[PDB]
Amino acid sequence: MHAALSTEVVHLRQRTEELLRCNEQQAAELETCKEQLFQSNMERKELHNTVMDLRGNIRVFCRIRPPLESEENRMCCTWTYHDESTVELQSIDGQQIFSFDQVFHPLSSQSDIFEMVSPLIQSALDGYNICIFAYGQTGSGKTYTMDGVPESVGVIPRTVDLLFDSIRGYRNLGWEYEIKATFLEIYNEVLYDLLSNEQKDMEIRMAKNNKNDIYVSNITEETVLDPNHLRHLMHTAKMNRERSSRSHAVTKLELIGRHAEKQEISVGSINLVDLAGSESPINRSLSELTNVILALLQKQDHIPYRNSKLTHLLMPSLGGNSKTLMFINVSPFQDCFQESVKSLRFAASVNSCK
Amino acid sequence: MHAALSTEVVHLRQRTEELLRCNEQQAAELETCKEQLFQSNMERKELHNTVMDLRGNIRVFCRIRPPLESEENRMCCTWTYHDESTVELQSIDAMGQQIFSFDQVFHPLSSQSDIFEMVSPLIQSALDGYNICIFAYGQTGSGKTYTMDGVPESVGVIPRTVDLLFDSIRGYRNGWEYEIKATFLEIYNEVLYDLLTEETVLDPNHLRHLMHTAKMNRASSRSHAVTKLELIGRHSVGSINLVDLAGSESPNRSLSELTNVILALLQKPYRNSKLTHLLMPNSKTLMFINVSPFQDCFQESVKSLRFAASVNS
Ligand SMILES: Nc1ncnc2c1ncn2[C@@H]1O[C@H](COP(=O)(O)OP(=O)(O)O)[C@@H](O)[C@H]1O
Ligand SMILES: Nc1ncnc2c1ncn2[C@@H]1O[C@H](COP(=O)(O)OP(=O)(O)O)[C@@H](O)[C@H]1O
Ligand SMILES: [Mg+2]
Ligand SMILES: [Mg+2]
Repeated sequence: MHAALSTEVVHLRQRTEELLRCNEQQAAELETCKEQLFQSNMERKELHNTVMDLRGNIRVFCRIRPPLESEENRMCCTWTYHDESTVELQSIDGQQIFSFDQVFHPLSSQSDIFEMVSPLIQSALDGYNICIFAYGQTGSGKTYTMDGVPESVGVIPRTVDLLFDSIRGYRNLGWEYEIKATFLEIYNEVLYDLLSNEQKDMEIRMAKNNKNDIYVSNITEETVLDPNHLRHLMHTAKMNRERSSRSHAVTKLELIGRHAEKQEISVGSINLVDLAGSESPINRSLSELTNVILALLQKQDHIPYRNSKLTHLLMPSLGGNSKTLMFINVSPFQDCFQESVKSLRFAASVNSCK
Repeated sequence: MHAALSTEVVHLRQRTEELLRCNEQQAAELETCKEQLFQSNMERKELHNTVMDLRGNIRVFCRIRPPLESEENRMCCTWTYHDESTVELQSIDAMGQQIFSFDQVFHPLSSQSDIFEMVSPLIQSALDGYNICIFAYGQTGSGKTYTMDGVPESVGVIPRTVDLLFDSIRGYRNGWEYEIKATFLEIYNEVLYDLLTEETVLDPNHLRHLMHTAKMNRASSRSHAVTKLELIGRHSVGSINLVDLAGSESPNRSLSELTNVILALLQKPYRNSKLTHLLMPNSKTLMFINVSPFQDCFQESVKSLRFAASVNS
């Protein structure tokens, strides 16, 4: 029937028009709602950075680890908690008393450490560069603090979990993030790619599009596909890892946020560093690191970032906007007393610079 | 013909279903977008509270009122906003402070709800144990009373606190109970009048009554309406103080002395005033700066803003 179809047409043209009109309203609500979300996040980002700056752009923390079941009779020096931020030790045989942004004691969980770190993962997604360092003599807690242990995982694994949850969320704002992972060791001034097997030679060079950012030649830079992929690379890296005690390990995650609708990008790094041991027998990098950090604090003209591989590697995450956490790991025992004191005296130098 | 318009109906069945799916994805996107916007704005407000906590015990907000029903003919000065917290006004006829930074600047279209939203945080602090002073400053005509008390149709801050403040306490009685010594008083010329003599409260509606009492029982408007709300709790001593002040315009010694007194505190001198003693606040205080958008209130606004600025020092 022709009248049937003539009717269906006339009816579809009515419908088609009410939809076309409705879709134009939705679109126009979307456009402004899209605009107010972008701006609101811009504002949330700035309020966040301000809270980080008020707490301090570089912050030092202490963590005395528990004793080991193994040696239930290494004598521990006398530890005394003057407050939540101040700590003192005495040898068994002046006063050794040190202030920090926070002191973590032997029953502080991994979770508790991460609480100091998780806010900075956001700073990295907002486009800032972050350094988390673990410092102190061998035995003192560094590896346990950064990598940790399957039963109680450390900073790095927690960072990854938060990174994927956070990235999932960001899609709802139009941001498509991409992580670039790299793992490397540093020994006697030479870099080693822990994702490679071939022995190759890698130098640190100025970037393509920013003379202040850094570029490492001939390193494996993996674009993470999902957590499973990262999990694999993590595992792999641990595999290729008294040399280990004198090697610095740097895990780096470069967050690369593209917002196509607005054509803005947001790139921030995370630099997770299991430093080498602070014990007197590193000769170059570890000493230069400590100078570089202290110089930052004193607001000095020029800074010898290029006097060492490590300070060169981390240069774009040490000046200016970057934020920096430093976890001083310490062993409670008496035979570590003098070395523990050396460790803690960097805390003294740090806040000696105000 | 049968061929022709059978082609047509198919083509339209496509555009129809095609547009319906696109209407569908839009619908969803919008629902998502609004959720996220809500969520982003909440985090923003929580950070904004943190920032004000960590940097001092004294917040300053500025509210510009919209022109009144009966004032379409009135000439407005030019208002320029740079930030959520930065505002500038220029005279209409084309040296010194002309652009001011506060903790928040509220537009003429700011609801009584949005204003209170920013004070909410300080209320719960009082339960926690602190003394809160909420001042309203400005020239007569500006917004002090409207903002503080409000009007039966769109309630102000003083009432709104009550709502939240009970929402709070039912949460606390869940091994903690709270007594609420209330207080209401005015100040004309150094004279300590009443408005009811403190009266302990035991009900949500009980307030709204004596709240309604003092209101009508109150009054020209060149007098301070203080309103203590002392709170104690036993298993948390504290207070809330809410103040609508006398006009800030040209002659009120108490105000010029209120000013003097605050230069001292921020600078870490009383009570030369009467209000100043009464309010002896370890105490988070907030201040509203009400301002009129009109060109004949220009210099007076600049008086208020420049005063608000010095406060931020
Ligand atoms: N917070 C802690 N809780 C329990 N065990 C810890 C803690 N910190 C370190 N350890 C243990 O102490 C030892 C110290 O080595 P580790 O800190 O992992 O590397 P490094 O000694 O090079 O800093 C490890 O065997 C680890 O099991
Ligand atoms: N945000 C606002 N929205 C609408 N009207 C307002 C607003 N603020 C003040 N007004 C009106 O402007 C007038 C100014 O008086 P008001 O500010 O309430 O008392 P005071 O001048 O003592 O501060 C009132 O009539 C009030 O209703
Ligand atoms: Mg180690
Ligand atoms: Mg009034």
